[PDB]
Amino acid sequence: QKRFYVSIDKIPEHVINAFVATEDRNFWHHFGIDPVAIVRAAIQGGSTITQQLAKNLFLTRERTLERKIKEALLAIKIERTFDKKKIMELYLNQIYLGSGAYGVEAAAQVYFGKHVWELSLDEAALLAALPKAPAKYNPFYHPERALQRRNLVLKRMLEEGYITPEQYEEAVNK
Amino acid sequence: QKRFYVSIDKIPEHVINAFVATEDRNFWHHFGIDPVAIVRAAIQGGSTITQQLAKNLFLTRERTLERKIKEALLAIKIERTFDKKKIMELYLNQIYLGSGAYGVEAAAQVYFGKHVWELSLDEAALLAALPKAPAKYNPFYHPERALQRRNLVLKRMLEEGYITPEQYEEAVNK
Ligand SMILES: CC(=O)N[C@H]1[C@H](O[C@H]2[C@H](O)[C@@H](NC(C)=O)[C@H](O[C@H]3[C@@H](OP(=O)(O)OC[C@@H](OC/C=C(/C)CCC=C(C)C)C(=O)O)O[C@H](C(N)=O)[C@@](C)(O)[C@@H]3OC(N)=O)O[C@@H]2CO[C@@H]2O[C@H](CO)[C@@H](O)[C@H](O)[C@H]2O)O[C@H](C)[C@@H](O[C@@H]2O[C@H](C(N)=O)[C@H](O)[C@H](O)[C@H]2O)[C@@H]1O
Ligand SMILES: CC(=O)N[C@H]1[C@H](O[C@H]2[C@H](O)[C@@H](NC(C)=O)[C@H](O[C@H]3[C@@H](OP(=O)(O)OC[C@@H](OC/C=C(/C)CCC=C(C)C)C(=O)O)O[C@H](C(N)=O)[C@@](C)(O)[C@@H]3OC(N)=O)O[C@@H]2CO[C@@H]2O[C@H](CO)[C@@H](O)[C@H](O)[C@H]2O)O[C@H](C)[C@@H](O[C@@H]2O[C@H](C(N)=O)[C@H](O)[C@H](O)[C@H]2O)[C@@H]1O
Repeated sequence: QKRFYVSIDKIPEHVINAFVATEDRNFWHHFGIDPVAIVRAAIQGGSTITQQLAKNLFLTRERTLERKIKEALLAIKIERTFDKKKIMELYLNQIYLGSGAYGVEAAAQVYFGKHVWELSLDEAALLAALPKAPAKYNPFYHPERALQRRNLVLKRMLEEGYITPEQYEEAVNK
Repeated sequence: QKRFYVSIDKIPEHVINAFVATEDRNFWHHFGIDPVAIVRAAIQGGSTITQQLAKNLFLTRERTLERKIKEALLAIKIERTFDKKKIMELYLNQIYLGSGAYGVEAAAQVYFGKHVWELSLDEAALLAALPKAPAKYNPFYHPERALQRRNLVLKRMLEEGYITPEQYEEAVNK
């Protein structure tokens, strides 16, 4: 699994943008933790990309308040150590996307039989829909809600200004 | 400080080899933790490069048995997530090397006024001597033991087969 790394410079804007719009809209500006996100979400998760990266660096996967804090501290240090593009790179190569695919390149091959850099806008959006719950939104056997969440990602991209109305209309119909 | 990243492919073999020979000779083969190293060292530290990377990912810097273990668990997971060349890359860009220099490129500029890829064998060895204690072996004000430890690094490189006898003799005299 730990074989399929791809540098950020070879990952299309649509893929990077789809993940940002869906999981952490303020990714490029916060310091590893986002209060405005937590509050507005306290009303929907509030964890940043950095926090997810940190969470997946642990060996055992428990969800106690105790380690949520440890994950937040780790996230802040990482943010102090590596830049945004690097954190995004590590994250996009480690993320479990279902069907035994860890990372965007492996996911691209498993779900579309191609390299991440050959992905279309609608294909990029499908990958960004999986992190929430890979097995729950897996196209290979829950194509109904996979398509629904994909269109929801495209909607988030449209709202954030990452794609045009024209592009949106074409993608949701693919 | 978090501004001066350089990909592994632009870091000279001598630099990578100098760090491996000095800090973790079996780096390329272990799984994040090295028993043979710990035992043989129990007789000299026994922590791997991966463990040092993990140690520096924490925010606060305490040295209790409690977190040494947490660092070992983190190291094992990292090893499962990213490959050797990537772990080496992250490590060589994060390592504090004294005089406010974090990473090999920043160190190269501060100590030699040049890019890491323009470093000679004797210059690479000096950087590998700092991690043990940057302020204790700093050339800028403890050139005596900096030179001593540099020559000790070159000796380790010679022993590991990373440099030739000819190269060794030339470097220790620089
Ligand atoms: C169902 C599914 O899709 N599972 C796969 C999983 O998919 C993960 C998926 O990998 C994981 N994503 C990342 C990036 O880590 C995802 O996280 C979500 C999940 O996170 P999590 O459960 O860790 O709780 C975190 C929460 O702290 C909460 C704690 C607090 C103390 C609150 C904090 C307080 C505040 C005020 C903030 C928080 O504040 O965010 O919920 C968040 C939330 N509610 O806000 C979330 C929506 O923001 C979050 O999404 C992201 N992107 O971070 O959760 C899903 C599944 O959650 C499942 O929820 C079920 C009931 O709700 C539980 O029973 C499950 O145990 C739990 O896993 O990814 C794993 C890597 C897979 O593991 C593999 O499974 C394979 C297989 N069979 O498919 C093989 O067995 C293989 O060997 C094995 O390694 C799993 O099979
Ligand atoms: C003296 C010096 O050079 N200090 C700078 C430091 O330099 C670090 C340096 O950054 C650090 N290297 C890395 C990669 O993290 C270095 O680690 C060594 C050190 O590690 P550590 O103290 O964390 O103990 C780890 C130990 O767990 C031990 C625990 C157990 C429970 C045992 C486990 C049991 C087993 C059976 C294994 C183990 O098993 O390895 O000793 C190891 C050992 N004895 O085996 C070692 C030789 O293997 C190890 O070397 C490496 N490469 O991992 O230690 C030196 C200094 O150690 C100092 O030792 C003194 C007395 O011996 C203590 O009083 C000091 O507190 C301690 O730091 O790096 C920091 C980043 C600098 O911080 C900056 O300072 C600046 C400044 N003023 O210069 C500014 O203030 C700035 O704002 C601030 O951020 C520091 O200024």
